Amino acid sequence: MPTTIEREFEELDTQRRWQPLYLEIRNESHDYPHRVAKFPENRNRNRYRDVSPYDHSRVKLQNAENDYINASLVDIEEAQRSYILTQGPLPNTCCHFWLMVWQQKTKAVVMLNRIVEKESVKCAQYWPTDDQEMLFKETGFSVKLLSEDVKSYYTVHLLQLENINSGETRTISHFHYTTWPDFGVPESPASFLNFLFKVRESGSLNPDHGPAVIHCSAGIGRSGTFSLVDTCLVLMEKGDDINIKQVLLNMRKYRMGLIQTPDQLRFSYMAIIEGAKCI
Ligand SMILES: CC1(C)C[C@@H](Nc2cccc(-c3sc(C(=O)O)c(OCC(=O)O)c3Cl)c2)CCN1S(=O)(=O)Cc1cccc(NC(=O)CN2CCC(c3ccc4c(c3)oc(=O)n4[C@@H]3CCC(=O)NC3=O)CC2)c1
Ligand code: NA
Repeated sequence: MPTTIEREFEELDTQRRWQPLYLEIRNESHDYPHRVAKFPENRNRNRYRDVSPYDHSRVKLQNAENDYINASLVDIEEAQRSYILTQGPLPNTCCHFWLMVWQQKTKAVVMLNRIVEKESVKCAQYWPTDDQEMLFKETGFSVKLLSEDVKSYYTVHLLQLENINSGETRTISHFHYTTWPDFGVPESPASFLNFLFKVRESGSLNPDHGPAVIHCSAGIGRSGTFSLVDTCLVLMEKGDDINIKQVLLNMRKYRMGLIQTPDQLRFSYMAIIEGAKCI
């Protein structure tokens, strides 16, 4: 017998109402202060003028004269899973990015974009593609590529993150989804879910390590799609009955504009329906 979400999907797909449902979510989303993002000193720390962390959820860089990074802590209590969503780092904010990864005790970075997409640069090359050490002098960190695992539609890089100021080093799993087009969707729910399950298997979404860092270019479209599916499946695994629109609206209180297109919203539902079948 069809589930509630399955029946919802069927009616939206047969009446072609994804586009109206998406606009309803934009209309029902709540705006919050995001004033720090607008300080003149933070102008060069934002990739997109219209995409800003909220002041009540932004990740703060500790012990820094300027604590600002365009990154949001998304903390759904019912899920007992918190994530950081951030933009693709700029050349001048790669140093802040790794500082945040260190301070947050992050174990996994999930990167959903390619560096160059639709004839523009979406993200700085913030990790070594070769054996040379990548140095971030502004915050005192160095990154080395230890190993790579190239799969058919994604690559996992094992990165060694060195805090030069404390001597300590940590291994970071860098999960690079290389087949997710900008403003588009993954090739299939199955391939998306296989990737999500591999991120989960690394234990890097558990409450024992720090929050995983998810990013694309703006940190809201593909990153929001990936987060909505992961959060809804986590809530479904706990046995609580969810409404996808309400979960997305709740997640939008932590970071504005999660899910950029009706097709992305549609894909979320599809992946959640397929994920529920595994559960
Ligand atoms: C963030 C943005 C800006 C991002 C933009 N996209 C975008 C931009 C830039 C780059 C990119 C890129 S570039 C890129 C790449 O790769 O290149 C990417 O990546 C791609 C990939 O990855 O695929 C991406 Cl992505 C994309 C899309 C849009 N949003 S947005 O939608 O979120 C904005 C937003 C934010 C927050 C919230 C809301 N919505 C509301 O506020 C609705 N309001 C709610 C209250 C309601 C009310 C008001 C008074 C009322 C009332 C109800 O009730 C009452 O009583 N009252 C009063 C009370 C007082 C009184 O006395 N009487 C009354 O009646 C009205 C409606 C909207
Ligand atoms: Na599938």
